[PDB]
Amino acid sequence: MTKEKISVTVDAAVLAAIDADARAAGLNRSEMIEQALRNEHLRVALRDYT
Amino acid sequence: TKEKISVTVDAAVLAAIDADARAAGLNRSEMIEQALRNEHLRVALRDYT
Amino acid sequence: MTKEKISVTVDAAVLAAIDADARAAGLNRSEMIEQALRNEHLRVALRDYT
Amino acid sequence: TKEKISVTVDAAVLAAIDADARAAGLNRSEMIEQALRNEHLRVALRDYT
Amino acid sequence: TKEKISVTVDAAVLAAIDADARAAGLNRSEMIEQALRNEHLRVALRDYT
Amino acid sequence: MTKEKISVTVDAAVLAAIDADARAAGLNRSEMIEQALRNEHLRVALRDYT
Amino acid sequence: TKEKISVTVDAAVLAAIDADARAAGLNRSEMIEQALRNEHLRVALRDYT
Amino acid sequence: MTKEKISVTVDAAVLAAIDADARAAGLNRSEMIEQALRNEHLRVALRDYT
Repeated sequence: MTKEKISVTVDAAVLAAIDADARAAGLNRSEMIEQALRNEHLRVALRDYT
Repeated sequence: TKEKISVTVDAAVLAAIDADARAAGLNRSEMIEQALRNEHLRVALRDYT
Repeated sequence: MTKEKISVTVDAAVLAAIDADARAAGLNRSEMIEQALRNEHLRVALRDYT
Repeated sequence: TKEKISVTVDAAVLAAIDADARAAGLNRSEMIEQALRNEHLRVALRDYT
Repeated sequence: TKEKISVTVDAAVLAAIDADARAAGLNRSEMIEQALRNEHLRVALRDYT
Repeated sequence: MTKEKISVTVDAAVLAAIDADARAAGLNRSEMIEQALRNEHLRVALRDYT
Repeated sequence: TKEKISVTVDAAVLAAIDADARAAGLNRSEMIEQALRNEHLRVALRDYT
Repeated sequence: MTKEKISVTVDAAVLAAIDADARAAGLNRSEMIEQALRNEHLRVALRDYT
């Protein structure tokens, strides 16, 4: 299960909110971002491929 | 206003998100922002009670 | 609704079978291949992103 | 035994399949073959009766 | 020109005909048409006289 | 001896001819189609598996 | 032609299948037959090898 | 984790096929039927609720 290190630019309020959610969930930032991306991919797949 | 950050993410998930971004006419940063804004809502979904 | 023309190499028996399914469905080859690809993407999303 | 063919497919679907192929360690032709083999089974799924 | 019909046939025979169709690059309806056209000839085979 | 009910599309002249054969043989349509399919499977087996 | 059998199945799955049957105008046995016929196709789905 | 014992009537050829799949998968009959029912519920949900 390999990983890539990437640089991204994100709205400061969006970032602060998901950082607060990461803390509540006991996740670090990269772990909560991965979770968000996995769920968003599923959102898009269910919307566009059903 | 916008912050540049460095994160480490699963390579397969990143390739999938890059393809979803292309379909949407977005770049990677925009698609990641879409995901993070929606995830703040999804983590609040609950079972009763 | 943009499309791309591509060249692909496919097993002849696999191709003949899905061409027969396309004929039964009233689809041309490209339409049936598109259907197969959409459904396969959903297969992979449900397997790996749930 | 293998046939080279030309087909025209939705660009968003192709990008999604390319990313699924990368995740699987496959090239485009192999992932397309996976999809076509499986679709021959899926079209036979039915409701009763 | 072509007629859509419902028929009830032995399940083992149907599975065999489906596999013969696949081998021939045909779908079920085409293989059934092959069989029905040929059976019109076979029923006319005779012993002397 | 289980059976399956199926929908198929057949050339009208081919169907009319085998219906006329069914009547001559005292068979209903499904019985004559089953006979045709059994004999065709044997045709293919003798051609391809001997 | 049809066999009567006794099986033990998760109660939540059974309730879900009962509701799907009602939606389809089927009884439990018919919806279970739909599922078993389709599952014989699904277990044959594969990744490229 | 609770289970229910039920009686059902199933086409003999359908049953024989899924019994053969159960053997190939190392499952008993009830385990393979449960798998079939879970996957069929998902089939119906994705078809009707997306």
